[PDB]
Amino acid sequence: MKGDTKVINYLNKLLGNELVAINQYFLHARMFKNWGLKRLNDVEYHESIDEMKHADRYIERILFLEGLPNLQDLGKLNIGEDVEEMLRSDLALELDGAKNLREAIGYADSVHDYVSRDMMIEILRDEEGHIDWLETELDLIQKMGLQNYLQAQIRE
Amino acid sequence: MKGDTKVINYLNKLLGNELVAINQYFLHARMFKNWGLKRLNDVEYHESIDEMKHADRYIERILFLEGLPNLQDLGKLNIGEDVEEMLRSDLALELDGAKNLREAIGYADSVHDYVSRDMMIEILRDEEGHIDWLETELDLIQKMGLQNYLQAQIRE
Amino acid sequence: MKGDTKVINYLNKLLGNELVAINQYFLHARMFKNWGLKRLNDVEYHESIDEMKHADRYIERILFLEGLPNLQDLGKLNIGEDVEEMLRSDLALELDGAKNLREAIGYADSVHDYVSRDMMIEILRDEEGHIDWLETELDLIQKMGLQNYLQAQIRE
Amino acid sequence: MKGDTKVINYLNKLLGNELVAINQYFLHARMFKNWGLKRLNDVEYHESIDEMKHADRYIERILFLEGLPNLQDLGKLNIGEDVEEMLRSDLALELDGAKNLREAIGYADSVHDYVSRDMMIEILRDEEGHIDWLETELDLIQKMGLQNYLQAQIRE
Amino acid sequence: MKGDTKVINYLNKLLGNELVAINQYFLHARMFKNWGLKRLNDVEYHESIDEMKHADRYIERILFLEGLPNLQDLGKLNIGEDVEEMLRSDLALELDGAKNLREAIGYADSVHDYVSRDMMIEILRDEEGHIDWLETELDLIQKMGLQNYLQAQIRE
Amino acid sequence: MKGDTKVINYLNKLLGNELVAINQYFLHARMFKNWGLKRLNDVEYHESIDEMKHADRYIERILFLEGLPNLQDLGKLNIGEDVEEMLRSDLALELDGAKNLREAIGYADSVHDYVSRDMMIEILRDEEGHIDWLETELDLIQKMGLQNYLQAQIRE
Amino acid sequence: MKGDTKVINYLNKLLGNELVAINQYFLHARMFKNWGLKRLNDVEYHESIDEMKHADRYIERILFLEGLPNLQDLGKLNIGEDVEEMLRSDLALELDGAKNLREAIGYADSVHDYVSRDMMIEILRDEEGHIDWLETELDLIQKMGLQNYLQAQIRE
Ligand code: HEM
Ligand code: HEM
Ligand code: HEM
Ligand code: HEM
Ligand SMILES: [Fe+2]
Ligand SMILES: [Fe+2]
Ligand SMILES: [Fe+2]
Ligand SMILES: [Fe+2]
Ligand SMILES: [Fe+2]
Ligand SMILES: [Fe+2]
Ligand SMILES: [Fe+2]
Ligand SMILES: [Fe+2]
Ligand SMILES: [Fe+2]
Ligand SMILES: [Fe+2]
Ligand SMILES: [Fe+2]
Ligand SMILES: [Fe+2]
Ligand SMILES: [Fe+2]
Ligand SMILES: [Fe+2]
Repeated sequence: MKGDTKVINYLNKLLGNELVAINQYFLHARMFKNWGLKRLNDVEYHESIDEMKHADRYIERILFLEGLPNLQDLGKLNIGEDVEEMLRSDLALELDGAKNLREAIGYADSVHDYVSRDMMIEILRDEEGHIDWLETELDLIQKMGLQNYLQAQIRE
Repeated sequence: MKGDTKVINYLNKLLGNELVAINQYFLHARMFKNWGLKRLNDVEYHESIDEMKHADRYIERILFLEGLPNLQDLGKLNIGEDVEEMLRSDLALELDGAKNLREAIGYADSVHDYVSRDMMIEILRDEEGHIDWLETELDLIQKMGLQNYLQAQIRE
Repeated sequence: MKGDTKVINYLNKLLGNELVAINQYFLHARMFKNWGLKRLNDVEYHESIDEMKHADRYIERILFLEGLPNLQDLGKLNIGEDVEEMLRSDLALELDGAKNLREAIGYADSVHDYVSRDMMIEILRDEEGHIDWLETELDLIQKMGLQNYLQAQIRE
Repeated sequence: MKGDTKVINYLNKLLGNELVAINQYFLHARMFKNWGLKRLNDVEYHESIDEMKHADRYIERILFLEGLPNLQDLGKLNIGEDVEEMLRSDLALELDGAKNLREAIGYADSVHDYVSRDMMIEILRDEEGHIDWLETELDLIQKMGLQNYLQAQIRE
Repeated sequence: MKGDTKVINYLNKLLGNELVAINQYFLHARMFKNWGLKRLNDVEYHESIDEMKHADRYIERILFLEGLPNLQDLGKLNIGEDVEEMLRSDLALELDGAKNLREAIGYADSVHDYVSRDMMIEILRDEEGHIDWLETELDLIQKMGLQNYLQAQIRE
Repeated sequence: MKGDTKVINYLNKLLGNELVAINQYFLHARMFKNWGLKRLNDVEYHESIDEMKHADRYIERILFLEGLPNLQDLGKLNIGEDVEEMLRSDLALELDGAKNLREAIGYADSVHDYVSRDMMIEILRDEEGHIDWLETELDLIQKMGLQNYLQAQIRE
Repeated sequence: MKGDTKVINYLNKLLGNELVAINQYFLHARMFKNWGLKRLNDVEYHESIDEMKHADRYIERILFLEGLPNLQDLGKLNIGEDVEEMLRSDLALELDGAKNLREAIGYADSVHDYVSRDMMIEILRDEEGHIDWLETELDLIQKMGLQNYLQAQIRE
């Protein structure tokens, strides 16, 4: 079915967000795993899979709407060198993605692409969960301190 | 069966206590859950259910004794902004409820409402358990310190 | 995540509706149970649980959006003294809640709070079911008469 | 296999009957369901499926006999506004269908289309069952009265 | 163990109440069964067993306290000739038994026979349940009318 | 609950679309089955059931909103005489239905009928799947040729 | 453990190959899926997972050897517009990756990084399998022709 061109660009832009998230989260995961922070590796790894599921949905949608998924361009990864910096970087990434999502959803509605919209709201709901998790973790670090926080990540 | 009027007022007053406890405990629970303090969310949530069971018992009793359960008036909730303050507030609530319970039990006995009395003693026994749990938690916070205490609530 | 302030007020107002519904439905339930109308006690009781689930969703959402859930203020309960009056009172309550819900949903959409919106539409769908059930019961009372209707509620 | 042309017209006419029955029964079903008359919704719904099975048999037969099933023309639905009127309308529909069936069966026999005939007799046997059920229900309404009859439909 | 003499007299008086209840309930049960009121036979029969359990408890207690259980004297049975009269008669019986129970419980407490007391409160709690059931049934008779009430007792 | 009149007309119009789809798909199915194209009979048959599920949803919704479902008027079926023509006709039908759906969804939103809207978006999502399937099949016919395509439909 | 710097660069380069393969294969997969070529979607999808497993191994290894995995730079994807072109593009990609792999393996051996070597030989063995599969598919296309080849991909 020929889709609205601007919806397709939005979908590709969103796809673009997912593919930075996929990599940044995956590297973070294995950084944590390396450091022995087993618990944070399990969670970030599973968020990486989450972003992959999202990318797949965009890809199938773009293809269905007869556009070209763009997996060629990769935005800026911001990796960071310690637990806090890296969680904080994932949070900024999620917050930017949510911003773009809110914009795309409004636009899909106004051209009547209600199923692209519905798919995007489901994704947003997931993003909002990722945001909840990062925010809580970052606060726990302050509340219990870094040393206690790290000890808490040792067993899955 | 027509009950003693003053027993009914006592039952309604006690019902009133349960309904503040229900709300205060439920909010506290989801405050803890939000903060990632998973363990305290499980316990307060289950105390919330406990207070609901109590309310139900009062309601069925009042109705049986042919009075009007009053779910309209809600006493003061005292929420508090951090773990200690909030546990401490639940403890004062429990202590006030126990006080009212002791009074009602004595009065039920003197008008021969032994089954209202028996029901109230069972509830009091539960309250006294809630009091035990709050007192222990509050002491643990001092003994192990706030940071260690918080780390201890992360996993259920 | 910091939410839109007006969405939070709406959420608290809706939460407020749920908490009157919870109490009014619960009392009605146990009034029916007392009268031996076993079937109406099962249904209203299960609607009470429904409204509790709703309240919980609002509470977690408000907390997530970083506002203060307000469980302190309780609107007017309208209890009523016989089956019809009481069903009819639940129906007016549901109709008012749906009205507020329609308003909040439109507003969430216009500030792009699509996940609050999505949650609210799911709740509205439940409310609309509660409305269907009340409307049908009230009509059955007229169609079959009050005596036959009551006999019909004796066994669950 | 090339069939007798007039058998095909009969088959299409009968198919036509089934397709009004399908719709009228389905709407009636969901009218009863809406009104809370759960028992009548189950039965009419299952008669709707029955008529669908019949239509399917006609369609496959027409196709086998190399004619064109006509699903384009739809006869008059007569819906009615209350339980009796609506049951009574289904009964007139069944009685008309049986009449057409008796005629087609006789004609199939005389051109030696014995398998069309055999299929039609099986269907007629079903119709005659639907007629039995409507007649009994209509009589029960008089014998027990409308109010008792309605109370009797509340549980499946 | 030698018990307080007056506690023993109370126990025998209460035993006396149970033995009228046993008979009156059993006859009522089989009267209902004869009349085809299957549901009321099941309930009254099970209340008969209940009163037997009570009598047994008194008998074992009296014997333990070294008194003589008196099964010789039987109070007045009041049977009645129709469903209402008979339910109403069971209710007056229960109300009289509860009165005697309240008196005995107070007295046991004041001579420190706390286990006799505890046993009596458990029994009272059962009586109060029997009272609830009779009161509800009697009200259902008025609310739904005698004919509908009787039809409602036909199947267990 | 009294619904918006124009939503009801839309619902009836959409219901109208479903009922042509139901018939056209069912006939197509049994045409394919007759021709031995077993695979296409399974799929179109299951799309027929899909459209039935849709019709049912409209019917229950209209009834709930207190309007009259219209199963009397049947739009134009366009049957076609060979596989391609017939698939292509189903595709035009789906495309027209999606158009009407997009319009109704926008309108439901603006009168705040969010649950009708939610139901319509779910249906649209299904339609969009039916469109995907038809488009793919039509392209496969060109890519692999008609003869290979037909051989491919012989086994389910 | 501090690794040899040049082994780390090789590992990152190889990682780089895997990440183009991951995307190109994933898009190809969903392109085939869209076109209904179900069989080719299953295989390319599973090759995508394969390349992901490879990337993960590089990432964990680089991290272990204390270097920085580079997921930021993405080489050229070459997508192509039809089945042959796209398979042929995957084959060129695999052939280039194998070339780099052969070079890295020889170099790891000469600095005594035998476990990086062992890991690389296992990966190479997988690549060589991917190459086998592409080569066979491309030949099947010529041997059986494009139309027969496409029909052959319709069912998984
Ligand atoms: C105020 C008077 C209330 C009464 C009398 C009441 C009564 C009850 C009862 C009897 C239960 C079942 C307990 C059991 O058998 O395990 C229950 C469950 C529950 N209640 Fe309430 N309730 C009240 C208010 C609330 C409130 C304000 C909330 C907060 C949202 C709430 C949340 C819940 C939840 C989440 C469940 C369990 C549902 C599940 O299975 O997931 N209740 N309630
Ligand atoms: C036009 C209004 C119709 C409505 C609202 C309707 C509704 C339904 C529904 C709800 C089902 C059950 C779906 C499920 O749970 O699997 C069903 C089944 C079915 N329908 Fe229809 N239907 C309609 C017309 C037709 C027509 C014209 C035919 C053609 C003969 C047909 C053929 C069938 C068949 C063969 C089944 C499966 C029954 C079985 O299990 O054997 N329907 N229908
Ligand atoms: C005088 C008229 C009475 C009648 C017609 C009667 C009838 C019955 C019947 C039919 C059973 C059930 C038998 C079975 O199926 O196993 C039963 C059980 C029993 N009866 Fe009686 N009974 C009478 C008096 C009493 C008395 C005075 C006592 C002394 C306390 C007594 C004690 C019991 C006990 C302990 C059971 C067993 C219940 C259980 O399963 O726990 N009954 N009775
Ligand atoms: C960038 C585009 C990518 C897409 C669209 C994608 C897609 C997927 C999907 C759909 C799954 C299976 C999830 C399910 O069960 O449904 C998966 C699994 C997986 N992915 Fe990705 N992926 C991508 C990139 C990556 C990257 C860069 C890595 C890093 C090495 C990676 C690592 C993994 C791993 C380790 C698994 C699971 C393997 C297992 O342990 O069973 N993926 N991917
Ligand atoms: Fe995402
Ligand atoms: Fe995310
Ligand atoms: Fe309590
Ligand atoms: Fe308590
Ligand atoms: Fe609600
Ligand atoms: Fe509600
Ligand atoms: Fe039929
Ligand atoms: Fe029929
Ligand atoms: Fe007793
Ligand atoms: Fe008793
Ligand atoms: Fe449809
Ligand atoms: Fe469709
Ligand atoms: Fe690879
Ligand atoms: Fe490879």
